[PDB]
Amino acid sequence: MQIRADFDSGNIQVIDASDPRRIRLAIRPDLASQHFQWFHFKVEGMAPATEHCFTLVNAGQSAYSHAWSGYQAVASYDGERWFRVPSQYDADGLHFQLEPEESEVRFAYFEPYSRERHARLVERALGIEGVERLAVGTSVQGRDIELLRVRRHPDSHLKLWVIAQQHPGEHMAEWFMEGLIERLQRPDDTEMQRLLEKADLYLVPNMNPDGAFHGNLRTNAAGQDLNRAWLEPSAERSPEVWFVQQEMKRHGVDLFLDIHGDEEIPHVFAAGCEGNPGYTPRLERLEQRFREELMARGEFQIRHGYPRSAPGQANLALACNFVGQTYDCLAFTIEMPFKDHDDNPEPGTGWSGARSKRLGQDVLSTLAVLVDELR
Ligand SMILES: [Zn+2]
Repeated sequence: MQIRADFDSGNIQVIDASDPRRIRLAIRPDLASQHFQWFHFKVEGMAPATEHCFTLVNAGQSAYSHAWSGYQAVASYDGERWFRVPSQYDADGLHFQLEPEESEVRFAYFEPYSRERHARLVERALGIEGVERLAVGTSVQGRDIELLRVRRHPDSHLKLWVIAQQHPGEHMAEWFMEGLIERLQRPDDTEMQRLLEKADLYLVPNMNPDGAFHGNLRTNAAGQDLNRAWLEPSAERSPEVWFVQQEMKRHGVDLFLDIHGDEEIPHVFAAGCEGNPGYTPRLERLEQRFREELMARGEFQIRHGYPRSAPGQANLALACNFVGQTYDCLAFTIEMPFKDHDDNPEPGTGWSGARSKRLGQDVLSTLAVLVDELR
């Protein structure tokens, strides 16, 4: 048996794989930061009719170690069909078991979104009516940060922004973007016709290509948490954010959605700008409308989430808060679970790429309903 992670988004350190009943592995810290939680590795040469038992020995020292409870690892024999495996968490770490039907299998913290798939997503987007690559930024390591614009009418007046995966380990984020973009291929989509008559979409499928490729969880190549870099961005340390901010200054913003994934909470939720000094009655109302409409259409709830910010106590270094206040627009962080969306249990897969894609499509329906109220 051999274990490796020498591929896009791979992350693992092999401790000892000599005994199938006691496979010991360790998660690797981010390129330039102590954070870690995301893991992705491949196993080959496994013996048939043999139970294999894995342990991520340093799970207890991960960035969000409390989030391991209730979490089931994801696996795949072909890289296309992903399924959850029996998992437990204790002082020795995260454990999971599988009696593989095949000699090779891969495991990951979430269904991975490769940079190769990303290129295909962009390729597909550019083949869609009204879609153009408006601008392209460059990451610390030279990778592209495409900003796509969906514009089908020269007289639209609203700019709706959606960016994803600032935190590289939250792969559900780009899956959400794939679903959103793929919906644009539909003929006779009445809701989208209405939306695009009044608005243009500004999309960034992946905000941290370096981190994703390298299997990071939280930071870009330089070790910066991009979602804490908005108040003081740097063309050198956080070029990904510097880029988006420059483009926002050029075009304007009337709506902002920052797509993320949360390790702990087993529910899809959205966090707003209630702590912003600029949190006006207008924005408070729009936040209610957004949640009300999305809850009626997609896998989304309003009971569970992050503790709200006291009036005026928001951290303006976070994208949602920064963009919302700078542009006086409706702004949310959309958070999808690494576990399952417990309101609609599907244990075999837990939250998945497919469900992330669907949420992207349901969010589009929600935007179509609110477009007349954004300004
Ligand atoms: Zn995040």
